[PDB]
Amino acid sequence: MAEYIKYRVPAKGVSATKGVAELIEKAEEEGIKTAWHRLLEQQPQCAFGQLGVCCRNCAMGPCRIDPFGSGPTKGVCGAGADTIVARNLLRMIAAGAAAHSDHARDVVEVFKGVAEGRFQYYKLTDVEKLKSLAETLGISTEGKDEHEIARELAEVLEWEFGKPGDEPLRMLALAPKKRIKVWEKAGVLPRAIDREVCECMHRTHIGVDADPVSLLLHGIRTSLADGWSGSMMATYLSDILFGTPKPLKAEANLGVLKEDYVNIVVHGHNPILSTKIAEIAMSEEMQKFAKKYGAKGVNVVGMCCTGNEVLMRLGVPIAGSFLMQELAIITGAVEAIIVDYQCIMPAIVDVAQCYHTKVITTEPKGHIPGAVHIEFNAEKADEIAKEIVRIAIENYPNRPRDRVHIPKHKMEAIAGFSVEAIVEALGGTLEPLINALRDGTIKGIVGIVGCNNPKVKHNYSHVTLAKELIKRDVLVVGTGCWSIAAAMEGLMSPKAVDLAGPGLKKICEALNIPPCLHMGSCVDCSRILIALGALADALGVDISDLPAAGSAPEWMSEKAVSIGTYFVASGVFTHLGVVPPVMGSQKVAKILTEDVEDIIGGKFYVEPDPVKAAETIYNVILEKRKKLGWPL
Amino acid sequence: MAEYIKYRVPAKGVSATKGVAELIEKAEEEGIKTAWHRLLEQQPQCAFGQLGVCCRNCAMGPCRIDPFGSGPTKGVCGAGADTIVARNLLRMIAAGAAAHSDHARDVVEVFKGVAEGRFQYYKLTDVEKLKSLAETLGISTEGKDEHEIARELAEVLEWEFGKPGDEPLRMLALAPKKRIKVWEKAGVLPRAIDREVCECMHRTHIGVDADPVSLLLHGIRTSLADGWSGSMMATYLSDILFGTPKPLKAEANLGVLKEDYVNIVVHGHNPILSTKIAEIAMSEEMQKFAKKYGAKGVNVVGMCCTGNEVLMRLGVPIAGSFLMQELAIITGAVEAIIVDYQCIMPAIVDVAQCYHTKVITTEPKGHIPGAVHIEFNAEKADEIAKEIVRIAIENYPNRPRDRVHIPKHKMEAIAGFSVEAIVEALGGTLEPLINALRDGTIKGIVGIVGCNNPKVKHNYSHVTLAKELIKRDVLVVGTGCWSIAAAMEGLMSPKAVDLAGPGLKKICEALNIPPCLHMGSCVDCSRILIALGALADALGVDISDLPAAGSAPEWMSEKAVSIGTYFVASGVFTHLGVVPPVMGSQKVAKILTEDVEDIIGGKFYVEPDPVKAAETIYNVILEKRKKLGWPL
Ligand code: SF4
Ligand code: SF4
Ligand code: FES
Ligand code: FES
Repeated sequence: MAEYIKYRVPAKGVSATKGVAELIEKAEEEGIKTAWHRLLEQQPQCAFGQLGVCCRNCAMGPCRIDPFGSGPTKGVCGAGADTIVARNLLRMIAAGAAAHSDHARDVVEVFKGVAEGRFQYYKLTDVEKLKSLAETLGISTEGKDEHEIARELAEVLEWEFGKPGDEPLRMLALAPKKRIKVWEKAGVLPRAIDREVCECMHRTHIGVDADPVSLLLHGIRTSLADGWSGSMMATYLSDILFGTPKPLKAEANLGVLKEDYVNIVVHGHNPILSTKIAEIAMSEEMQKFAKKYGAKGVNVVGMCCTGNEVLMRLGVPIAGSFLMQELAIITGAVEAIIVDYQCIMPAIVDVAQCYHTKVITTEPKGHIPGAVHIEFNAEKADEIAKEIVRIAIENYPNRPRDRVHIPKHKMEAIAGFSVEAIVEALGGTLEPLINALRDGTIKGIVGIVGCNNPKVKHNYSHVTLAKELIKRDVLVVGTGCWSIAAAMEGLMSPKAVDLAGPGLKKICEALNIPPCLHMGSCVDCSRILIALGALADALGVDISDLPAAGSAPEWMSEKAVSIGTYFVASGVFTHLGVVPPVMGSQKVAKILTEDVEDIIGGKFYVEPDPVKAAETIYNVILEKRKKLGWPL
Repeated sequence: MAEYIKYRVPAKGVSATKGVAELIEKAEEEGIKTAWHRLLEQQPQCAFGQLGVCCRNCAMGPCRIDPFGSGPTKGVCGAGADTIVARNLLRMIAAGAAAHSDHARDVVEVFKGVAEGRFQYYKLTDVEKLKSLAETLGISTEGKDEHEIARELAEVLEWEFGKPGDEPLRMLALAPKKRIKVWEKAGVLPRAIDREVCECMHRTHIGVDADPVSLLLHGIRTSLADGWSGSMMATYLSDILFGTPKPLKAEANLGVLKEDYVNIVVHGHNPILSTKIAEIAMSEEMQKFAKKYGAKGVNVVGMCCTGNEVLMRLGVPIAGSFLMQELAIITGAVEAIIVDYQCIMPAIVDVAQCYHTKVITTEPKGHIPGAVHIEFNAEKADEIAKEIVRIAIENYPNRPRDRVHIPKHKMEAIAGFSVEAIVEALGGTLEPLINALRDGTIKGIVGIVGCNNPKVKHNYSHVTLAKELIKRDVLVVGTGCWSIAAAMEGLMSPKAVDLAGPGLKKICEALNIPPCLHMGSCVDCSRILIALGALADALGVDISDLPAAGSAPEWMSEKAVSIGTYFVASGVFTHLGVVPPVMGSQKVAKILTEDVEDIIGGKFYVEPDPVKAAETIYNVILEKRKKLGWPL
């Protein structure tokens, strides 16, 4: 059962959100390893892999390149350090784009089934978004039923994954003509998403593409296939199926788990499952079932991006971010955690085996040995959701109440700020915020996104960067676990305006919004690309000229690499708070942080310090203001 | 210029083909590093990577799993050794399938351009193959022009890469119904190739698929998308465009390079380029151009799989296999080496910079820094080929004749044994070879394929396994660098029958074929799958019941991993002569070499010794004979 913890985690400085330390210590006293303990067990981590100068692409390896110059400078094949670093980064981009593309593909399948009248458990709820998106891609809407429009749109979207021509992706019709011309001159226009992923897997194959420039340019093309198509399709279809998010209020942090209620966690990414689970479990049938089993009711909380989806659409309380999933089971009050795929730590099974908690996997692509697999499908969605919630409610009597410790800490957060909601907040036009940017009332906008990584202090960089930006009158928007961190800290509560500078304070009180805008999940970074795209278009300007920046302060996933790359390729200066494994090559490092600005108009900037990164981002914003002839 | 060689390669036992030792020593005395020297510089290679128990799939890594049990047993995410090994192998399968799929995609593009009447430099030469393949996939041929049939076929083939349904790949119509039912029960039927590659990249993403069984089953599905579709399309369309190979004779080994002729090497994989280069350079215009430049003419030789393509179709002499590419430049007589993609050592540029040799890259996916890029396209194919051959001929005067050493060693080889050619050799029916298998005149058939790897003796396992099999009356067929090795040794010369056993000797003299059948390039392993598929179907039998085996004695590429996996999945016992990086996990090792036989009917078997592997393969063949009620 219990395990010997070899190295203990100094808990008082491990995290920036209240409750994480208590639960790490509870795990220690129970002998349960978390991600921090295993990170400590991994150290020292291999320097060659950390710098990206180790390749395992063929059986003649593994090969190490010594950047000291002490030992070997070339692999068995002859690959230098530049080639190996660029290829490994290309495969990271491929994997992130692939994750987002499979997400989009599942939502496309459900949307097409609804267009044909097959999945009657799912609606076309935003017919306006459907018609406008169909018109944007060249589909006439008038004279047609909603479902026929949806059928034609679905046919085009299905084809985004594998169309055979060298014509650009259809969804690129959402990108401004300036970005279009930039990508055309650079030759990075994506053609079909799965083809881009497969071509990266081919280029990195031994003896194919050894040039860092071409490798990274195709990485740019693949990231664009992700952001402006795959993730974009995911967001647009999730809005069409479950509603475009509008501003609402909810609760954040692990204080949302209840003592006298069945606690059901929804963890993962695809809302096709989580929306059904939440609606079924907060239905009154399951409420009285839980009362029959000795509870006051059923409380469903969310974690990570599927939690963000249910938070933005239904107001479901979000319990925590990435590195907190384990900790949620260590509260001792989780009857069941329902997962689909992406960023589901396998360790959550181990942890769950020291309690009563059931780890329910539901998707054929997300298997974890030891879990209980109840496969979800669209046609019998409500029945599977009922069965799952029933299993959780029936496990409720097994909760070891003697080992329950839920941290009190709970925070209010205003979420649901899609681009449509933001434009509605401005009176239906972009003009007031544009005037605020031109005056200097708002210096700029910064999108903060990304994961958690135990190599940096938990959620510290997220919140510190957000604070330092909003205090300098910079409107902060963001997605993902950054948004979970900001919500748990209080940066999205109605009083968060207190920490903003004078101009941001005045405008947030003039529009009744917080100074930090939760724009949704990791695929909802596409929303950011729309927002900037609108701004740049309203000002007769490219995205690269906007006084704006992006940041991933604590990233860890290959999805984050794809997101940062397509931010750069979209022309936004993009900061990384975790050092990508590229420092083993000077050429690749300067391409990433320098040479690529001339090509597409954005670039990377590595800085693990949140305050330093805030100063650099603010200086870049001031530079873009000076280039725009604006006041500073 | 020259380099200090830190460790010298014992050349007298380095290889099994004559001439390799002399050229390794010439490289040493010139200070030019080959793959062997850099392999020596890499040792000791990291044990964790060698056993597959090191993962770099996220920024929380790199993570090592200690199979000793000394240190950490789980990664930061919680992934055990089984998960990490299975995921890394899945990405190898993804990369190999992707390489073969991009190859097929380029040939599909050219074939579709010819169907529309656009690339008039390319013909429909095998209209019979075109019509039969179109009928096999449900396209009626009668009443239609050749080009219209080709258009409909191309539409179906284009869709193999990205069709949106969960329906199986169309090309699976070439697989027997028994394999169909096996794959259906296992649930590994491939749907769309690029989707399979992208789904592997998604499953191996952090926190998605952690179960080794599901990971490896999707690897099986992806390998099937490669072998029975992508590689199959590549082979079928290459035959339709450039002719189905028929038996012919040619020369092998580095003795085919001439002293008084311009020497042009074609290296790579896609014949769209190499056929044009060979035809243009052996045209009389370039012959008199080379005479004007002081040479007797132009001699074009091939290396690796594109060399195998031009060898099977035109009789172009093949100069060597994988590990010999560098050595070909060290002869000092190569005016130009023309490469497209796949297994092009970047080091060949370095080596070429110590001579006059020009490394010409021609494909947008195959860039090598320092090379000269003359991009090839179908519409201006003949003009680009003329320009390239002219550059080689004009470089001829720069050959340092003082530093020229071409090994005399040259061997005759009978190549061009496609399935059609083999059936034509048997009188148009499969009955004589089936009778020979039933009698015991031929014990079985074994396909030998794969790469070269300097960790094992060069070409030694290829030739030794082929010899040990044919001496026990086992018909040896094979592709790729195994076929180059067999051709250079003499196992495909008319006298090779001398080394065969009595039954194989009698039947090869009765049909005037060698005991070793060159069936083409790495994609032409699809031919093998057809052959077995025919045999199994003629006997009313599954492929798994045939007295047959496959082997990759010296593999190194991820393409080889995909090929071996889809051989296994096709039901053939498949031997590996190089240990895959899986031994860090007992569960994955037993799935690969044991548990998977119950699922699909084949399995892996690791044995780096060629004689041991020959005995095991022969015993498995005898087992399959006993199960068939045949004599032993
Ligand atoms: S691709 Fe080259 S550098 Fe990478 S492992 Fe293979 S031989 Fe070594
Ligand atoms: S996926 Fe897991 S095992 Fe692999 S590097 Fe990431 S944290 Fe370590
Ligand atoms: S030697 Fe450490 S990542 Fe390969
Ligand atoms: S530690 Fe050697 S392959 Fe990663």
